[PDB]
Amino acid sequence: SGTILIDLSPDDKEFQSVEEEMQSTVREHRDGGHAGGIFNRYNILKIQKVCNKKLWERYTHRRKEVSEENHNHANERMLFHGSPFVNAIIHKGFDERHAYIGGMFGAGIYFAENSSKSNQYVYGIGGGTGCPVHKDRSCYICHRQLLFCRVTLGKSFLQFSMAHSPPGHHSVTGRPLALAEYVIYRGEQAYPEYLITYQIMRPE
Ligand SMILES: CCOc1ccc(-c2nnc([C@H]3C[C@H](NC(=O)c4ccc5ncccc5n4)C3)n2-c2ccccc2F)nc1
Ligand SMILES: [Zn+2]
Repeated sequence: SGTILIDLSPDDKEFQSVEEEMQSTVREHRDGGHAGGIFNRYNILKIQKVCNKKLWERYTHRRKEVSEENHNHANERMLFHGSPFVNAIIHKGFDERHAYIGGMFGAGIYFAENSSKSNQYVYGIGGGTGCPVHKDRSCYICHRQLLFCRVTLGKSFLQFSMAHSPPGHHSVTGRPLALAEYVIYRGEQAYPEYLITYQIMRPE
């Protein structure tokens, strides 16, 4: 793998920018923290810029194609991604071939504009078994990782609660509190720009 991490200084505005987006986009969930745990804030341990030429070229190339298919606009968004496969993703890239076939929006790659949403998917679907060490979805000890990714949404189909994008579309926007999820069915419509290492913070 030709993938490379840049540790960002916490005084670095680029860090603070992602730091802020992460903290500010937290919300009260339907769950009551059953999936991602109980917290109002994160402990932000490490933000690393992911650098990989093969993956950057794969993305921009697709981004161009999509623009041409969508009135010369990529419809590019910074979105959080949670999943068990973050360590794989930063090396091999996002890969649709590992999508969960029984998602509410079919076999795609789910993003969110709310850190606290993506957080839910970190230890699997609906938080899964929780952390590997304590089997606790609300673990304040075990360090978690999210991705803050450049995502090419293109022309996004609006759905509510499938295998590819609907015809003439590049992404799906859902809203099942209604919060926004986003789905792609092609790994190269997303680049994982920042690797965020963090804990959820116990409130009091
Ligand atoms: C309420 C149900 O809601 C959701 C929300 C999000 C997702 C989701 N979104 N993305 C994923 C992951 C599959 C995709 N995986 C990769 O890009 C990838 C890339 C390289 C890999 N290499 C080795 C092994 C696995 C690898 N996986 C990201 N997943 C995902 C897929 C399978 C299991 C868990 C997941 F979160 N699925 C369902
Ligand atoms: Zn734990």
